[PDB]
Amino acid sequence: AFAHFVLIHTICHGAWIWHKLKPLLEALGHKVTALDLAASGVDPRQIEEIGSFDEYSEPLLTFLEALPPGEKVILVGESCGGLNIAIAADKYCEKIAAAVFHNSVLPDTEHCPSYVVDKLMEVFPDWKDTTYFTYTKDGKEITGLKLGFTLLRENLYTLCGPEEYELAKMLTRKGSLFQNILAKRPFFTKEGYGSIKKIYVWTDQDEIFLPEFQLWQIENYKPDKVYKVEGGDHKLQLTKTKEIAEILQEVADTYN
Repeated sequence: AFAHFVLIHTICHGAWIWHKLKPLLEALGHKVTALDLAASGVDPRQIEEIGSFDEYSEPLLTFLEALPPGEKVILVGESCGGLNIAIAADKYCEKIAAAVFHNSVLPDTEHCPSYVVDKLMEVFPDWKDTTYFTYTKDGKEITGLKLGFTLLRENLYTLCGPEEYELAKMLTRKGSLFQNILAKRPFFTKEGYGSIKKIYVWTDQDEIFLPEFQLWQIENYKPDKVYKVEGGDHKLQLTKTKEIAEILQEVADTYN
């Protein structure tokens, strides 16, 4: 079967991270939407105008609001994109056939929204040449970040070609994890996010979302299916594109 995949990037990135995978899925007959979230990619807003992960997720919510009744999509989020999936599934679960976590955080319904991100900080505490800044928005002090180039090269794009790492240096923008605000956010619900079919795709070769963190997430909240890709790096849609398109085809054939 054919599906409508909605591809969701991670913080500091944009729709451009999907420039290799999107053509491949369309060549198999699928419809593909790759969104820039707020203050990301070529979106005009700056991160200082955004005060929460929910505000950050606005292009995705607006997009899901606009789908005609009875039309369903498969959400595919990479890295922190799993938090944008949780926020959207709580509001539009009728519109989601399934969600695919691609080297992604997997929030639960039992602990606070920042839980899985707090655990990532325990497991991976040194972000090398990443720089931080603070800003205020709606009375809250928010810590923003800009991903360092050595961290980009060594941990996120480990095995990507120099021309793919060059795009990351040219296009990554300031972003935020909004961690202190996720902590105070209401929990994701069991009827919204909790009811969605979840497929967890990962590689043990990931150098930021380390096997210890990823296997801990699978044990904390069991996914409906787990696919482990051999080789690659954190950006599997760049280093294992064809393998990821095979997995998504199989997901299109099971879920609707």
